[PDB]
Amino acid sequence: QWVDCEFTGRDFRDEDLSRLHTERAMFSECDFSGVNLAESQHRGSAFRNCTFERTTLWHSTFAQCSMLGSVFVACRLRPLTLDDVDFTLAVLGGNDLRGLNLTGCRLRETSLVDTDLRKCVLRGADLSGARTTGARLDDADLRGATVDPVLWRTASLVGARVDVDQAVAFAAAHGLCL
Amino acid sequence: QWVDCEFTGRDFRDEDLSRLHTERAMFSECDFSGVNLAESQHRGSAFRNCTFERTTLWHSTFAQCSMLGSVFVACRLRPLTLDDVDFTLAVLGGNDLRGLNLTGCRLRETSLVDTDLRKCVLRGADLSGARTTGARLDDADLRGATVDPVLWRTASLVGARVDVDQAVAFAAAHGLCL
Ligand SMILES: [Cs+]
Ligand SMILES: [Cs+]
Ligand SMILES: [Cs+]
Ligand SMILES: [Cs+]
Ligand SMILES: [Cs+]
Ligand SMILES: [Cs+]
Ligand SMILES: [Cs+]
Ligand SMILES: [Cs+]
Ligand SMILES: [Cs+]
Ligand SMILES: [Cs+]
Ligand SMILES: [Cs+]
Ligand SMILES: [Cs+]
Repeated sequence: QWVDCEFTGRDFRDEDLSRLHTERAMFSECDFSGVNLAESQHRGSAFRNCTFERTTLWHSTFAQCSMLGSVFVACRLRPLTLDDVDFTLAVLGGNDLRGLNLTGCRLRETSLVDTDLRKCVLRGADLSGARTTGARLDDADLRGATVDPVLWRTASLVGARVDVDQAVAFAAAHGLCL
Repeated sequence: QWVDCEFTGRDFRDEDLSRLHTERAMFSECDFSGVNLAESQHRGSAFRNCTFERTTLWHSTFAQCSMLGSVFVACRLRPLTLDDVDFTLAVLGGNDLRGLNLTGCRLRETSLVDTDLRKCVLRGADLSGARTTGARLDDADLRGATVDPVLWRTASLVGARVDVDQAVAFAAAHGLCL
Protein backbone atom coordinates (compact mmCIF):
# COMPACT_ATOMS: atom_id res chain seq x y z
CA GLN A 1 0.00 0.00 0.00
CA TRP A 2 1.31 3.37 -1.02
CA VAL A 3 -0.65 5.90 1.01
CA ASP A 4 -0.40 9.71 1.23
CA CYS A 5 2.94 10.09 -0.55
CA GLU A 6 4.34 11.24 -3.91
CA PHE A 7 6.62 9.89 -6.55
CA THR A 8 8.24 12.14 -9.09
CA GLY A 9 10.33 11.13 -12.11
CA ARG A 10 10.52 7.60 -10.74
CA ASP A 11 11.42 4.73 -13.03
CA PHE A 12 9.20 1.73 -12.37
CA ARG A 13 10.04 -0.10 -15.58
CA ASP A 14 9.19 -3.73 -16.14
CA GLU A 15 8.42 -4.13 -12.47
CA ASP A 16 5.77 -6.50 -11.18
CA LEU A 17 3.42 -4.14 -9.30
CA SER A 18 0.41 -6.46 -9.51
CA ARG A 19 -2.20 -6.03 -6.73
CA LEU A 20 -0.74 -2.72 -5.72
CA HIS A 21 -3.08 -0.59 -3.56
CA THR A 22 -2.72 3.16 -3.45
CA GLU A 23 -4.61 5.85 -1.66
CA ARG A 24 -3.80 9.47 -2.39
CA ALA A 25 -0.53 8.56 -4.08
CA MET A 26 0.56 11.31 -6.43
CA PHE A 27 2.79 10.14 -9.26
CA SER A 28 4.31 12.74 -11.57
CA GLU A 29 6.39 11.84 -14.60
CA CYS A 30 6.82 8.24 -13.48
CA ASP A 31 7.75 5.63 -15.99
CA PHE A 32 5.54 2.52 -15.94
CA SER A 33 6.74 0.87 -19.14
CA GLY A 34 6.41 -2.88 -19.26
CA VAL A 35 5.02 -2.78 -15.76
CA ASN A 36 2.58 -5.40 -14.69
CA LEU A 37 -0.16 -3.57 -12.66
CA ALA A 38 -3.01 -6.09 -12.93
CA GLU A 39 -5.53 -6.28 -10.08
CA SER A 40 -4.31 -3.03 -8.62
CA GLN A 41 -6.61 -0.66 -6.71
CA HIS A 42 -6.50 3.10 -6.67
CA ARG A 43 -8.58 5.63 -4.96
CA GLY A 44 -7.87 9.34 -4.93
CA SER A 45 -4.52 8.91 -6.64
CA ALA A 46 -2.97 10.82 -9.52
CA PHE A 47 -0.80 9.58 -12.40
CA ARG A 48 0.18 12.81 -13.97
CA ASN A 49 2.12 12.99 -17.22
CA CYS A 50 3.30 9.44 -16.57
CA THR A 51 4.31 7.06 -19.31
CA PHE A 52 2.40 3.80 -19.75
CA GLU A 53 3.89 1.79 -22.56
CA ARG A 54 2.71 -1.77 -22.85
CA THR A 55 1.68 -1.48 -19.25
CA THR A 56 -0.74 -4.16 -18.10
CA LEU A 57 -3.59 -2.50 -16.14
CA TRP A 58 -6.45 -5.01 -16.63
CA HIS A 59 -8.71 -6.15 -13.82
CA SER A 60 -7.89 -2.95 -11.92
CA THR A 61 -9.90 -0.32 -10.09
CA PHE A 62 -9.52 3.45 -10.24
CA ALA A 63 -11.88 5.59 -8.23
CA GLN A 64 -11.69 9.38 -8.19
CA CYS A 65 -8.25 9.14 -9.77
CA SER A 66 -6.53 11.50 -12.13
CA MET A 67 -4.54 10.43 -15.22
CA LEU A 68 -4.06 13.95 -16.51
CA GLY A 69 -1.49 14.09 -19.27
CA SER A 70 -0.44 10.49 -19.07
CA VAL A 71 0.53 8.64 -22.26
CA PHE A 72 -0.74 5.08 -22.77
CA VAL A 73 0.78 3.11 -25.61
CA ALA A 74 -0.40 -0.49 -26.34
CA CYS A 75 -1.67 -1.03 -22.88
CA ARG A 76 -4.06 -3.78 -21.76
CA LEU A 77 -6.94 -1.83 -20.39
CA ARG A 78 -9.72 -4.31 -20.36
CA PRO A 79 -11.55 -5.09 -18.44
CA LEU A 80 -11.24 -2.19 -16.00
CA THR A 81 -13.28 -0.63 -13.24
CA LEU A 82 -13.34 3.17 -13.37
CA ASP A 83 -15.40 5.67 -11.22
CA ASP A 84 -14.87 9.35 -12.01
CA VAL A 85 -11.37 9.21 -13.49
CA ASP A 86 -9.99 12.25 -15.11
CA PHE A 87 -8.33 11.56 -18.51
CA THR A 88 -8.00 15.24 -19.40
CA LEU A 89 -5.03 15.79 -21.75
CA ALA A 90 -4.16 12.08 -21.72
CA VAL A 91 -2.98 10.15 -24.79
CA LEU A 92 -5.03 7.06 -25.41
CA GLY A 93 -4.35 6.84 -29.13
CA GLY A 94 -4.43 3.41 -30.69
CA ASN A 95 -5.51 1.53 -27.50
CA ASP A 96 -8.30 -1.02 -27.35
CA LEU A 97 -10.85 0.24 -24.87
CA ARG A 98 -13.83 -1.70 -26.18
CA GLY A 99 -16.74 -2.15 -23.76
CA LEU A 100 -15.30 -0.07 -20.98
CA ASN A 101 -17.87 1.89 -18.92
CA LEU A 102 -16.64 5.51 -18.94
CA THR A 103 -19.76 7.22 -17.62
CA GLY A 104 -19.23 10.87 -16.82
CA CYS A 105 -15.50 10.51 -17.35
CA ARG A 106 -13.63 13.57 -18.48
CA LEU A 107 -11.81 13.08 -21.76
CA ARG A 108 -11.22 16.76 -22.41
CA GLU A 109 -8.39 17.35 -24.89
CA THR A 110 -7.76 13.61 -24.75
CA SER A 111 -6.20 12.07 -27.80
CA LEU A 112 -8.42 9.21 -29.05
CA VAL A 113 -6.67 8.79 -32.42
CA ASP A 114 -7.34 5.31 -33.78
CA THR A 115 -8.63 4.26 -30.36
CA ASP A 116 -11.18 1.46 -30.33
CA LEU A 117 -14.06 2.54 -28.04
CA ARG A 118 -16.64 0.26 -29.61
CA LYS A 119 -19.63 -0.43 -27.38
CA CYS A 120 -18.07 1.79 -24.71
CA VAL A 121 -20.46 3.48 -22.33
CA LEU A 122 -19.78 7.27 -22.53
CA ARG A 123 -23.02 8.67 -21.08
CA GLY A 124 -22.49 12.08 -19.61
CA ALA A 125 -18.79 11.97 -20.58
CA ASP A 126 -17.03 15.19 -21.55
CA LEU A 127 -15.09 14.94 -24.82
CA SER A 128 -14.58 18.67 -25.42
CA GLY A 129 -11.47 19.09 -27.56
CA ALA A 130 -10.71 15.30 -27.88
CA ARG A 131 -8.92 14.26 -31.05
CA THR A 132 -11.05 11.56 -32.69
CA THR A 133 -9.40 10.92 -36.05
CA GLY A 134 -9.73 7.09 -36.73
CA ALA A 135 -11.65 6.67 -33.46
CA ARG A 136 -14.12 3.90 -33.46
CA LEU A 137 -17.32 4.63 -31.53
CA ASP A 138 -19.60 1.94 -33.11
CA ASP A 139 -22.36 0.72 -30.88
CA ALA A 140 -21.09 3.05 -28.11
CA ASP A 141 -23.47 4.95 -25.83
CA LEU A 142 -22.98 8.79 -26.08
CA ARG A 143 -26.17 10.20 -24.63
CA GLY A 144 -25.59 13.39 -22.63
CA ALA A 145 -21.84 13.27 -23.38
CA THR A 146 -20.50 16.68 -24.40
CA VAL A 147 -18.87 16.32 -27.83
CA ASP A 148 -17.47 18.66 -30.44
CA PRO A 149 -18.97 18.85 -33.91
CA VAL A 150 -15.70 17.45 -35.34
CA LEU A 151 -16.32 14.12 -33.69
CA TRP A 152 -19.42 13.63 -35.93
CA ARG A 153 -17.23 13.52 -39.05
CA THR A 154 -14.20 11.67 -37.68
CA ALA A 155 -15.25 8.68 -35.60
CA SER A 156 -17.15 5.70 -36.98
CA LEU A 157 -20.60 5.70 -35.37
CA VAL A 158 -22.63 2.72 -36.65
CA GLY A 159 -25.31 2.08 -34.11
CA ALA A 160 -23.90 4.59 -31.61
CA ARG A 161 -26.66 5.75 -29.18
CA VAL A 162 -27.29 9.49 -29.02
CA ASP A 163 -29.72 12.10 -27.75
CA VAL A 164 -31.62 14.63 -29.95
CA ASP A 165 -28.90 17.28 -29.65
CA GLN A 166 -26.15 15.07 -30.90
CA ALA A 167 -28.31 13.82 -33.83
CA VAL A 168 -28.88 17.49 -34.75
CA ALA A 169 -25.14 18.29 -34.44
CA PHE A 170 -24.38 15.15 -36.58
CA ALA A 171 -26.76 16.51 -39.18
CA ALA A 172 -25.11 19.96 -39.20
CA ALA A 173 -21.64 18.35 -39.31
CA HIS A 174 -22.62 16.66 -42.63
CA GLY A 175 -23.65 19.90 -44.35
CA LEU A 176 -27.28 20.39 -43.37
CA CYS A 177 -28.33 23.83 -42.35
CA LEU A 178 -30.40 24.25 -39.27
CA GLN B 1 -59.67 30.12 -73.13
CA TRP B 2 -60.74 26.59 -72.38
CA VAL B 3 -63.28 26.85 -69.58
CA ASP B 4 -65.39 24.20 -67.82
CA CYS B 5 -64.77 21.36 -70.27
CA GLU B 6 -62.78 18.11 -70.55
CA PHE B 7 -60.36 16.55 -72.93
CA THR B 8 -59.65 12.86 -72.89
CA GLY B 9 -57.04 10.95 -74.91
CA ARG B 10 -56.51 14.04 -77.04
CA ASP B 11 -53.36 14.40 -79.10
CA PHE B 12 -51.98 17.92 -78.86
CA ARG B 13 -48.54 17.10 -80.23
CA ASP B 14 -46.12 19.75 -81.36
CA GLU B 15 -48.86 22.34 -81.25
CA ASP B 16 -48.24 25.96 -80.38
CA LEU B 17 -50.49 26.45 -77.33
CA SER B 18 -48.55 29.43 -75.97
CA ARG B 19 -50.56 31.87 -73.81
CA LEU B 20 -53.35 29.37 -73.39
CA HIS B 21 -55.73 30.16 -70.50
CA THR B 22 -57.73 27.44 -68.85
CA GLU B 23 -60.16 27.42 -66.01
CA ARG B 24 -61.48 24.12 -64.73
CA ALA B 25 -60.30 22.27 -67.81
CA MET B 26 -59.88 18.59 -67.07
CA PHE B 27 -57.38 16.84 -69.31
CA SER B 28 -57.02 13.06 -69.01
CA GLU B 29 -54.45 11.08 -70.96
CA CYS B 30 -53.72 13.97 -73.32
CA ASP B 31 -50.52 14.01 -75.25
CA PHE B 32 -48.58 17.29 -75.01
CA SER B 33 -45.32 16.18 -76.59
CA GLY B 34 -43.30 18.88 -78.26
CA VAL B 35 -46.03 21.33 -77.36
CA ASN B 36 -45.14 24.92 -76.77
CA LEU B 37 -47.18 26.04 -73.68
CA ALA B 38 -45.11 29.05 -72.57
CA GLU B 39 -46.91 31.91 -70.80
CA SER B 40 -49.99 29.82 -70.27
CA GLN B 41 -52.28 30.29 -67.25
CA HIS B 42 -54.18 27.64 -65.38
CA ARG B 43 -56.43 27.79 -62.45
CA GLY B 44 -58.42 24.87 -61.11
CA SER B 45 -57.47 22.64 -64.01
CA ALA B 46 -56.29 19.04 -64.06
CA PHE B 47 -53.70 17.34 -66.27
CA ARG B 48 -54.16 13.78 -65.26
CA ASN B 49 -51.91 10.99 -66.51
CA CYS B 50 -50.96 13.23 -69.42
CA THR B 51 -47.69 12.96 -71.27
CA PHE B 52 -45.32 15.94 -71.32
CA GLU B 53 -42.27 15.14 -73.37
CA ARG B 54 -40.03 18.04 -74.22
CA THR B 55 -43.01 20.23 -73.53
CA THR B 56 -42.17 23.89 -73.00
CA LEU B 57 -44.04 25.15 -69.90
CA TRP B 58 -41.79 28.05 -68.74
CA HIS B 59 -43.14 31.42 -67.69
CA SER B 60 -46.48 29.78 -66.89
CA THR B 61 -48.89 29.90 -63.98
CA PHE B 62 -50.70 27.00 -62.31
CA ALA B 63 -52.95 27.72 -59.38
CA GLN B 64 -54.88 25.01 -57.55
CA CYS B 65 -54.15 22.66 -60.44
CA SER B 66 -53.66 18.94 -60.44
CA MET B 67 -50.95 17.10 -62.40
CA LEU B 68 -51.68 13.73 -60.84
CA GLY B 69 -49.95 10.92 -62.68
CA SER B 70 -48.58 13.03 -65.48
CA VAL B 71 -45.17 12.16 -66.97
CA PHE B 72 -42.74 15.00 -67.71
CA VAL B 73 -39.68 14.14 -69.76
CA ALA B 74 -37.06 16.84 -70.59
CA CYS B 75 -39.45 19.66 -70.12
CA ARG B 76 -38.55 23.33 -69.64
CA LEU B 77 -40.06 24.10 -66.31
CA ARG B 78 -38.29 27.20 -65.26
CA PRO B 79 -39.15 29.65 -64.30
CA LEU B 80 -42.70 28.75 -63.27
CA THR B 81 -45.37 30.11 -60.99
CA LEU B 82 -47.11 27.43 -58.93
CA ASP B 83 -49.72 27.82 -56.08
CA ASP B 84 -50.97 24.58 -54.52
CA VAL B 85 -50.38 22.20 -57.42
CA ASP B 86 -50.78 18.55 -56.84
CA PHE B 87 -47.92 16.43 -58.29
CA THR B 88 -49.04 13.24 -56.56
CA LEU B 89 -47.94 10.17 -58.57
CA ALA B 90 -46.33 12.35 -61.25
CA VAL B 91 -43.03 11.50 -62.97
CA LEU B 92 -40.57 14.34 -62.80
CA GLY B 93 -37.45 12.20 -63.14
CA GLY B 94 -34.44 13.82 -64.73
CA ASN B 95 -36.00 17.33 -65.10
CA ASP B 96 -34.28 20.55 -64.09
CA LEU B 97 -36.47 22.22 -61.50
CA ARG B 98 -33.78 24.34 -59.87
CA GLY B 99 -35.00 27.35 -57.87
CA LEU B 100 -38.67 26.65 -58.26
CA ASN B 101 -40.84 27.63 -55.25
CA LEU B 102 -42.85 24.49 -54.38
CA THR B 103 -44.15 25.52 -50.97
CA GLY B 104 -46.73 23.14 -49.58
CA CYS B 105 -46.88 21.29 -52.88
CA ARG B 106 -47.82 17.64 -52.75
CA LEU B 107 -45.18 15.38 -54.25
CA ARG B 108 -46.55 12.18 -52.75
CA GLU B 109 -45.34 9.09 -54.61
CA THR B 110 -43.76 11.46 -57.11
CA SER B 111 -40.75 10.17 -58.96
CA LEU B 112 -37.82 12.59 -58.46
CA VAL B 113 -35.14 10.26 -59.85
CA ASP B 114 -32.15 12.30 -60.97
CA THR B 115 -34.25 15.45 -60.76
CA ASP B 116 -32.36 18.67 -60.07
CA LEU B 117 -34.23 20.53 -57.28
CA ARG B 118 -31.25 22.56 -56.15
CA LYS B 119 -32.17 25.67 -54.18
CA CYS B 120 -35.84 24.76 -54.59
CA VAL B 121 -38.18 26.00 -51.90
CA LEU B 122 -40.01 22.92 -50.48
CA ARG B 123 -41.25 24.29 -47.13
CA GLY B 124 -44.27 22.43 -45.92
CA ALA B 125 -44.18 20.18 -49.03
CA ASP B 126 -45.29 16.57 -48.74
CA LEU B 127 -42.82 14.08 -50.20
CA SER B 128 -44.24 10.92 -48.63
CA GLY B 129 -43.28 7.98 -50.84
CA ALA B 130 -41.32 10.08 -53.44
CA ARG B 131 -38.50 8.26 -55.20
CA THR B 132 -35.34 10.33 -54.66
CA THR B 133 -32.53 8.21 -56.09
CA GLY B 134 -30.02 10.68 -57.74
CA ALA B 135 -32.18 13.63 -56.64
CA ARG B 136 -30.30 16.76 -56.00
CA LEU B 137 -31.62 18.84 -53.09
CA ASP B 138 -28.49 21.00 -52.42
CA ASP B 139 -29.20 24.37 -50.94
CA ALA B 140 -32.95 23.58 -51.06
CA ASP B 141 -35.31 24.61 -48.26
CA LEU B 142 -37.08 21.57 -46.63
CA ARG B 143 -38.33 22.90 -43.33
CA GLY B 144 -41.71 21.44 -42.34
CA ALA B 145 -41.80 19.30 -45.50
CA THR B 146 -42.89 15.73 -44.76
CA VAL B 147 -40.15 13.40 -46.00
CA ASP B 148 -39.38 9.70 -45.72
CA PRO B 149 -36.22 8.49 -44.02
CA VAL B 150 -35.01 7.11 -47.39
CA LEU B 151 -34.64 10.60 -48.77
CA TRP B 152 -31.86 11.29 -46.19
CA ARG B 153 -29.62 8.65 -47.81
CA THR B 154 -30.51 9.18 -51.47
CA ALA B 155 -30.59 12.87 -52.34
CA SER B 156 -27.56 15.15 -52.17
CA LEU B 157 -28.20 17.68 -49.40
CA VAL B 158 -25.24 20.09 -49.12
CA GLY B 159 -26.51 23.17 -47.43
CA ALA B 160 -30.15 22.05 -47.54
CA ARG B 161 -32.20 23.86 -44.82
CA VAL B 162 -34.03 21.65 -42.34
CA ASP B 163 -35.87 21.69 -39.04
CA VAL B 164 -34.85 19.69 -35.90
CA ASP B 165 -36.97 16.68 -36.83
CA GLN B 166 -35.41 16.21 -40.21
CA ALA B 167 -31.86 16.60 -38.76
CA VAL B 168 -32.77 13.85 -36.27
CA ALA B 169 -34.20 11.62 -39.04
CA PHE B 170 -31.02 12.31 -41.13
CA ALA B 171 -28.98 11.17 -38.16
CA ALA B 172 -30.99 7.95 -37.75
CA ALA B 173 -30.84 7.31 -41.52
CA HIS B 174 -27.00 7.23 -41.27
CA GLY B 175 -26.92 4.58 -38.53
CA LEU B 176 -27.22 6.52 -35.30
CA CYS B 177 -29.55 5.17 -32.70
CA LEU B 178 -31.93 7.51 -31.01
CS1 LIG C 1 3.28 -7.85 -6.58
CS1 LIG D 1 -1.74 17.09 -5.52
CS1 LIG E 1 -17.98 1.79 -11.27
CS1 LIG F 1 -17.61 4.32 -15.01
CS1 LIG G 1 -17.88 22.52 -24.78
CS1 LIG H 1 -8.87 24.12 -24.44
CS1 LIG I 1 -50.95 30.53 -79.41
CS1 LIG J 1 -63.01 16.17 -62.19
CS1 LIG K 1 -47.23 31.76 -55.93
CS1 LIG L 1 -45.39 27.86 -54.56
CS1 LIG M 1 -45.97 10.18 -43.88
CS1 LIG N 1 -48.93 4.84 -50.69
